[PDB]
Amino acid sequence: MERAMEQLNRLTRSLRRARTVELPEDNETAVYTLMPMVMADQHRSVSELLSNSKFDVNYAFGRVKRSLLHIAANCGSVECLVLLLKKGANPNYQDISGCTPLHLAARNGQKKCMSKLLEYSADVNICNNEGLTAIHWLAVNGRTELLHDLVQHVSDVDVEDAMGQTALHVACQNGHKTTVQCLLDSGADINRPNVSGATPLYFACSHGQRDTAQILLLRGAKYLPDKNGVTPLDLCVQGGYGETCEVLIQYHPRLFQTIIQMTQNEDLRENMLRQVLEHLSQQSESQYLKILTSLAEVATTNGHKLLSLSSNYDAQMKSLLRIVRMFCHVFRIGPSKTPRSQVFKPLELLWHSLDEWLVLIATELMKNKRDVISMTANRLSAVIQAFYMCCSCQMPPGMTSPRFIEFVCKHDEVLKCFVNRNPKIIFDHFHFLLECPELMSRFMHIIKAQPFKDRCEWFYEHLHSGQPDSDMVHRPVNENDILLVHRDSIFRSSCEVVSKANCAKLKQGIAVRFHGEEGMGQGVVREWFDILSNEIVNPDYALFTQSADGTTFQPNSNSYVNPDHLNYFRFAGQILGLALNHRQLVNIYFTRSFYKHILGIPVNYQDVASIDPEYAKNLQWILDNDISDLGLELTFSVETDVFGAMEEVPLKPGGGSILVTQNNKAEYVQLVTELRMTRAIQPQINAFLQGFHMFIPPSLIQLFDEYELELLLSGMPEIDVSDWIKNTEYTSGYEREDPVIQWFWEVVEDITQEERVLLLQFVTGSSRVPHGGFANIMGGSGLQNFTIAAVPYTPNLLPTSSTCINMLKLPEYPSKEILKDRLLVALHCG
Amino acid sequence: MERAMEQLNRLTRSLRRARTVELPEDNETAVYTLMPMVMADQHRSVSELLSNSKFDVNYAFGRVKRSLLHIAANCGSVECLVLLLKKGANPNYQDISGCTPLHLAARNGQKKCMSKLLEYSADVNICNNEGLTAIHWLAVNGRTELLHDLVQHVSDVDVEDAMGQTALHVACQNGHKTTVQCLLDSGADINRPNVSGATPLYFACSHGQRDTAQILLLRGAKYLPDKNGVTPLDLCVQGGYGETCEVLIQYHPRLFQTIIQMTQNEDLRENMLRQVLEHLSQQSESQYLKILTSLAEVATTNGHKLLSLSSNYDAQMKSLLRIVRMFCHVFRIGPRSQVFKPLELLWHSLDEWLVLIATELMKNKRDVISMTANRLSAVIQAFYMCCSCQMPPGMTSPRFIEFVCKHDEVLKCFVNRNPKIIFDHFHFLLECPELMSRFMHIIKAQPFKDRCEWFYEHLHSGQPDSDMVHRPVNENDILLVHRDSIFRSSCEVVSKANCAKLKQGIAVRFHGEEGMGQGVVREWFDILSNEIVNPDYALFTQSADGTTFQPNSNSYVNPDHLNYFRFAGQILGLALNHRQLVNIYFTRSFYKHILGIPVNYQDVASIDPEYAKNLQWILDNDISDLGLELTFSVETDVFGAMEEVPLKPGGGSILVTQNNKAEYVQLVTELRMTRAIQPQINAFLQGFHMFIPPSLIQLFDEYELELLLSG
Repeated sequence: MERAMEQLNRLTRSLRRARTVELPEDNETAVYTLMPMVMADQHRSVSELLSNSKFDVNYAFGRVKRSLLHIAANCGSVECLVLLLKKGANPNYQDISGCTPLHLAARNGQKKCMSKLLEYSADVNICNNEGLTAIHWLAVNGRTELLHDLVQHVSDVDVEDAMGQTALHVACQNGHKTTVQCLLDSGADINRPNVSGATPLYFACSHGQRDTAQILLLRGAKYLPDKNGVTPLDLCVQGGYGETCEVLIQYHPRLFQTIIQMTQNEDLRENMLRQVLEHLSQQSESQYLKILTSLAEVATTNGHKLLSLSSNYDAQMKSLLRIVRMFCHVFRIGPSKTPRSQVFKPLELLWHSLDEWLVLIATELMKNKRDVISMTANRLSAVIQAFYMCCSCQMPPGMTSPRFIEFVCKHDEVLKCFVNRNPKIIFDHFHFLLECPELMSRFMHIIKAQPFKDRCEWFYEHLHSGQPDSDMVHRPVNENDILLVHRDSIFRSSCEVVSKANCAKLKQGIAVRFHGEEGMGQGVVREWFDILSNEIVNPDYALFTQSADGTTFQPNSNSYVNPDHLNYFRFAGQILGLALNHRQLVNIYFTRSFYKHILGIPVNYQDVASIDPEYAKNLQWILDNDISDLGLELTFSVETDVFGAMEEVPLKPGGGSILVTQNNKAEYVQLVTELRMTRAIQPQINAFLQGFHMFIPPSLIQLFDEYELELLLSGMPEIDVSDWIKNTEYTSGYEREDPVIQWFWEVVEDITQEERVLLLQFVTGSSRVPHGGFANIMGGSGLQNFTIAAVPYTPNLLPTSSTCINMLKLPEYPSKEILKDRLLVALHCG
Repeated sequence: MERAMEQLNRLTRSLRRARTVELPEDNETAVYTLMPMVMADQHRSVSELLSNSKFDVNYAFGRVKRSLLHIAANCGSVECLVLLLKKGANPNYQDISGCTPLHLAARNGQKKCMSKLLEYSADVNICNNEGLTAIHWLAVNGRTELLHDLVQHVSDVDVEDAMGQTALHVACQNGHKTTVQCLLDSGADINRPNVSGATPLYFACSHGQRDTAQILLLRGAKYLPDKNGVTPLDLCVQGGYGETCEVLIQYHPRLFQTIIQMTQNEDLRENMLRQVLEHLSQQSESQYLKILTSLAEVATTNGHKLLSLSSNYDAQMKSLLRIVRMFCHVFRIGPRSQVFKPLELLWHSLDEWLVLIATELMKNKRDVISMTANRLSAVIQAFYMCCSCQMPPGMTSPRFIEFVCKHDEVLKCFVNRNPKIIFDHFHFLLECPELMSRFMHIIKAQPFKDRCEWFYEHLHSGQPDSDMVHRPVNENDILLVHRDSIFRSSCEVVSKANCAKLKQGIAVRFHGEEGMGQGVVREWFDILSNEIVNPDYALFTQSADGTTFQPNSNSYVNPDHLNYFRFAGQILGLALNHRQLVNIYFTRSFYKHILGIPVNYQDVASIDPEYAKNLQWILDNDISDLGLELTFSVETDVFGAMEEVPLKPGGGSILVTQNNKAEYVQLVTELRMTRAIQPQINAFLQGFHMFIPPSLIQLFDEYELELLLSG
């Protein structure tokens, strides 16, 4: 009967069990209606479809040109592909890249899908566009069980892809233990080379698969390099895998003597070759001592090479610097007692070579003294440099080695020759000198033999050296870098933010923002320094007080009233250090005493005269004439009143009744002045210097003078000598027509700008510059310009000045040249 | 040499005592050399030096031309004060700023310094250039003991400075209760007026010191405004001090009424007024209902005039919405319901004949009408919060539903005139399912271009600190994603992020590059859309046409599918939030699911036309046309397993309803289209509607949302 009944029951079974009626024969529409029942492996639906269909099962569709079987492999379905294959499906179909349905099933790791798919006469040698066959895809995810049955149906396990890598190479790259074992026992070559002639271990060490390599070596792997001749261990240290090196070194003990001799190479990173031999050193104490031992003769034989002055040195000293820096570091990290002395026996032969090397050179040079000298000095200086680091590693840091100090002293004169030749060597080769104040003082006079502004850029270079990315430009200003302060309590607010901040980031960059202000810039920080300069001179905080000079300041003795005075002192030191770090000037001038305290050199009688000239005048008399014949009451002790309380201060414990004579009056004067200057401010200056030292190391700043340090803080103000002369009064013995002042005014004119400020510091100590000219100079809060007094001339008599009244006493001289040298040595004696 | 023996003795004793005795005749040298002893209070040393000196103790020095007596007073020394004053120092000397040593002693709060200065006949009325005496500094420092000692020697306790302040006012400014107690005990004026009319109560309300106000009211203070008529209560309410208000409530029983009847002012903030009201609400339950009663007549008398008269539109309804929103807030902050019932009747009765008025509009229906509707809409809108105050939230009471449904025609007429009246006055329809849908089709008649612009305006509305004009790129807002694993990295960073951070701004960065800009965001959303459409992640599948995609059915095809489905909703919500098009393209049934309306058979035809073709054919026929076979139970196959579902719950159908196929076809389509993808739809929508609430997003149909997202 007509198809009305036939379509009625087909739609009846459609509404009853989601059954089909008919399938269109057009390829693109037929396939694009048959995903959903294959999504869940609906075997009942697809079985009914095969009953009534004329659609080929080998169709290409989509951007990848997959077949129906590829959906089954991807989805993990099993029943649909069984009936799809029964329809006549080809399991050797390929996608755009040649993807066999075996590969897609392998991509998802479907054990069941590949089992029946292979059972239907599927070729196993089909490869993708990149040459990856079936087993290559299984090696990416490393399913060993699916490898086991597949390789049983695969003729050759050494099939190479387009890149030339077998299944073993990629399996070793992924570091799967069971997969590489299964491939090797299936008949694969353990030492199969690639297109680049690389053993499978070449890729193993590149990725640092320690356990995979260990089986390969234990199974009979052969140590061979690549076609370029580079050993796998060379890439293994260049891969940074210490554990893989440990396996190689124990399997091949000859590599131990081989790894230590490539340390001379420079291409490999120093910090990355650090990790490889630290790991072997810490494996055991026996390995710890031999690695320290092995590097000892390596340094010994490398040092012998440096004794050949005719050979190249730039690469040699870098290798010597590399080894010795690493040599002491391994000793510092410690083993995994007496073995420290045991390893010193490999070290003692190193010293015996080193001490012998220089003494024959040093004796040769001193005989010559009694430019090839320049290069020879540089070479041994690195030896002298290497002479220190392994000296400093003998004991924990904190002191200089006495054995180092003894031997340096006995050749100090020879060492004094090298610093005489080139002052630039004291920083990089004599960096240890900064750690030894005792030797620093002896070489201080040599360093001061060149009072140049070159030292200014030296100090900035030394401070910025060793800091990563040490550039003061193009630094992003992050939110965390910005410090918020409030102008109502700017002095206290600035203390809080810097206390909670990080020193390293503040040294690298500066970012301070005032509350309620959005306009940011470097000028704001400059104004922040300026207002801070005006805050420290404000007596409200009671931290600094005006001197008798009237323009300089000294620490306040009664600063203990403020509870946070110590916190303010360290805060002041921190901000001044940051200003010096970032090359920011300060418009505040301080007394000579403050600069002497922070520099560390002791003060003298002239310092007392800067604040109390009357008392120093009495002290000047006592130090000139004899005191034993006078029979005064000098008993090395004084009775004083401090803070309204009576106190007796004996200058010597138990020596408070010993009469002071001419011989011992030098220390009597020094002690009483030191006690009066420093006792009332000793904790205050100690808190200030440590606050300044948290950002400026004491060793680096020690190379300056009191006048040099003030000049850096005060910048380089201009001096108009012609204007200064024309508006300066002249009285007190010397007339305006007296040639002596003309000589003095000519001397200040013809000297260098560096000498001009030095003369100004010597006569007054202040770098003041009035607005609009040099008229209207304030002396002791009163109107007073610079004046010169007249005194009789005696041999070895130098002029002296008092800044309180801007007066200087100048001995009578008959010529300008006599006046100049007397003034020049006076500047040198400042 | 000159006086050898005399100078030798001087030399030895000077060094033995560690300091010099003789002092040079230079004034500048003399003052600086004397500093190290004056701050040290070395009375014996300065006495010895002064006996051997011929200087003047009244010499002026320093920036302010201060004296030696000034330095000692600044450091707090006492004994050195006596020696200087006994040697001829003038205690009444003042600096260039008018500062006498009395002020410095007052500044340092030294009892010994001021007592000895008074003993040496020092004037107590000395003032600086600003006309401020030492009493001002003592009051600032809060030295009650020093004030009592000084006031015993001060004739005029009520002295006024340049500003007109007195010790009573300045102490109140500092908030010292002990100082004002001594001043009040001294007999000073309690209602002293300032040049602007300020009183001690004027500063009491400005600072809101509860203890000081209580003491001031205890002593018998008077209530009066200033010269400008500013009531002291105005400063107290503008200072937000509920503690002082409650104290003044006890003293003045009329204060609570006055502040409540002054609530209609517009100069004071919204949350600022709520703070004082709740402070005086939680003091006691009797006061809690008392103020609730008091605000009840204010609300009903404010709506009574809005019922009757017409005035400035913005001024009137804003005042009503101002008071009613705070009236319900204080109730929500906290037998309470029973006492609220009569308070309900004050505005419910007022609303009752508003219902009578709205009934007259239907009689009128069966432009001054528009303006009456605006006033009526606001009070009807305000009546919702009144009904919301009757019960806990989360539900819509049938009371206003009954009133609105019976009076919907005039509401429909004005909504047609002004569709935007729904957004503000009918903002309450977002929680009433019965009323959103009935007004849903009415607002659908508006053009799409007008509707979308309104939606964007209210998408960004109601968000505090919502700035869309060059928001700074914060460190936290920066999201780092790797190019190779952009899908995984973006999901991870979004999981650890917050909705509020990405709601306003957005920042995307990649490793090895510093790419930033709107294009980076556009390509980030584009690459995510391209990675989700194709089945590479096995999360979406192609449709019949091949250019459209639908979600994968089986759950856990991808292990992290639930995370991605939530993640997909998150990113698409952000794309809509920032108002840019996306290249995503889903099926029509996909938009039906995200909207809410049931999926028709046409969407089913988009996957398998033959299955829907049979369903639509039988829908147009009878039960058994041409001998058709029908069943009341259906069967579906999942994962090769055979399962049966008897259509309607409780068993198969037993009676013929709507050709016995209408609802049956609807049931089989819905069950087949959503039961297999129900859990994944919920995960997607949850991530999508958390950025845009469903009420504010369901106002568009499928076609309107498609155009705005795709373009």
